[PDB]
Amino acid sequence: KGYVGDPSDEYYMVTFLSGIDYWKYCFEGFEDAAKAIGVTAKYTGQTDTDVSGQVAVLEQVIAQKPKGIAVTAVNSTALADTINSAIEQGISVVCFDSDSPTSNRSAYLGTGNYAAGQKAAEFLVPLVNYKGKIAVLYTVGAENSESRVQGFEDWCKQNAPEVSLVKVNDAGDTTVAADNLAAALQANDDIVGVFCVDGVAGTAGPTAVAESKKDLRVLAFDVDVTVLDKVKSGEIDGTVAQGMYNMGYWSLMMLYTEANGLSSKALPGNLDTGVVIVTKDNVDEYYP
Repeated sequence: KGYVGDPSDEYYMVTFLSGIDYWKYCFEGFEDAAKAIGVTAKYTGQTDTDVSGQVAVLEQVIAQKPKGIAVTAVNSTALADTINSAIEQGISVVCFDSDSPTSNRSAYLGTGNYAAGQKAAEFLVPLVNYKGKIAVLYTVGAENSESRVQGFEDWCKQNAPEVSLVKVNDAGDTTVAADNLAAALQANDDIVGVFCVDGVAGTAGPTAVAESKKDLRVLAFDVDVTVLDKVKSGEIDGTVAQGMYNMGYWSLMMLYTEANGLSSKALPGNLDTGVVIVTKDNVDEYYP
């Protein structure tokens, strides 16, 4: 038995908010991984963010007895126990997008958030010519947001010494975010750029900049249709797209390799699927 697989070996991509466009980019790689090893790729998940619901839908995925599940967990600790029972009954499970690291999953395939911040700084800082202040709008307390800010700030400290940052909390709310960004622009007249780290920031960010009536360089995150339209119209300069296709593509490679055993050692633990800066040159490639 090599990589020529059987369409009878079922492999699930278990998600939350199954209907949103984000998972379409991921499953397109998951169902492209299965386009050559030729195994069965199914796409299921809970339609909402409910933790109780996600535990229930993966128990039914486990009930269908698959050789391997690529699952993104709603929480870092909620799917802890339900995924261990799966492994105890001969199921190979990796995690993509959102990881359950305290679990016994074999590998994680997702964005290196610290590295993602460095790449975002590699693009935004030259736009402001390596000088001035850059406002960073992020959710204080969110692990990935803090890692993106740290990578951003660290890149600036090593490569753009004349650049300083002002940290602005969005508090996971668009109304509070736009207010905090408005006050930041009022107190700091040397602000030349705005990095929107999360979704909430990608919404209240441009609004507080437009009301400011200041011409600043804005970089958002992810590929929401609202953000993509701002990139095409020229309201913002770009957005950071996660390697969603890579998350689905390489998840089945590790899952199948573990399912049968075509590698003598355990799989690599972490794959950084990277980020791509979406500008006017490539924004058409990311529209749903």
